Amino acid sequence: GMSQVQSGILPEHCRAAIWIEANLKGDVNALREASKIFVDNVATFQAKFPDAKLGAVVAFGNNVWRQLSGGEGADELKDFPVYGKGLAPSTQYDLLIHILSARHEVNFSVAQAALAAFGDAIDVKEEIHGFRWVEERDLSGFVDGTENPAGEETRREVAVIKDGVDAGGSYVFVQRWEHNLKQLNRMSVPDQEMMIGRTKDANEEIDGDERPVTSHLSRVDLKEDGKGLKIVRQSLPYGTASGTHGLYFCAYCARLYNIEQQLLSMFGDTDGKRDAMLRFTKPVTGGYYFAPSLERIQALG
Ligand code: HEM
Ligand SMILES: [Mg+2]
Repeated sequence: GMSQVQSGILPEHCRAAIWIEANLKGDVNALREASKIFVDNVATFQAKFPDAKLGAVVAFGNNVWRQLSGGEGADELKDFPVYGKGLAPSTQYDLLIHILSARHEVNFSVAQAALAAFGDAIDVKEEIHGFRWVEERDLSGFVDGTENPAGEETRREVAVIKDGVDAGGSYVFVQRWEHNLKQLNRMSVPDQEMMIGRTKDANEEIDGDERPVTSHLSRVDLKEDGKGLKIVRQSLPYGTASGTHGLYFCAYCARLYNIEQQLLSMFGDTDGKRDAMLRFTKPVTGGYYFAPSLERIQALG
């Protein structure tokens, strides 16, 4: 008489992921059977590829989740708003599929299964293939993940709703960034470090009173009476070397509040200052989704 978290929220150090963002084309009913088939497929792939350490998440946007849940729970869920009067654009869709594992080839089979399950009920808007880069660095050359919640216990505390109707569920935020590495390269390494808030090569934190308030760490390392507003990031680099490339940002949190506070900070809504990373990269998509517990996907009918 308890809830099980979907398999894709908690895994750490996965080398590869696939994110699919889509709109509902017909009657929302279509999503009930599809979602059950999809989590069943995931169980099948986990049985066939035990060494892939595969996980997946199916999450819903505000409008369709409100219909599927009958308005019960997910109290913080809302369409992704524009932040910074447009600095952060909004591309709220109806369905998010997040697949992550040690094997891209398995992720790809799982993605085809997802598409077969939902079929023509969805309009695919974005399909991004994430890959861990050398030393777990973002394409900018800075390590991404150092202060991310570590271990199943702490990641559950941060990401998974603890009781009531939503127990086992989580709020998800996705935002695709397009890096301009030419612009980044014009910056001296010390200027880059002051932009991030950590040294580039050795990845040492720069003290808060040494770095500008516009540094990334000064914008997102937030505390409320000493209590950090933590989130579980699953972001990964993506793209081609000669084409579009950047970071596919993805975060999970028991409370949408922690994510929103960091976005208001980054995009200038809190103190009128904005994140220094906007000097070389920009966000081009944005959405908020609710990841129900596995058993709630099983009580969809
Ligand atoms: C281009 C997009 C982004 C890049 C390249 C980026 C890069 C980084 C880097 C290099 C770090 C330091 C290492 C680490 O602790 O993980 C970091 C930390 C962090 N980022 Fe970002 N980030 C991006 C977007 C975002 C967004 C949109 C959010 C939240 C809405 C976010 C939240 C965080 C948090 C919470 C930390 C940990 C800070 C701490 O407690 O020290 N990041 N990011
Ligand atoms: Mg800190």
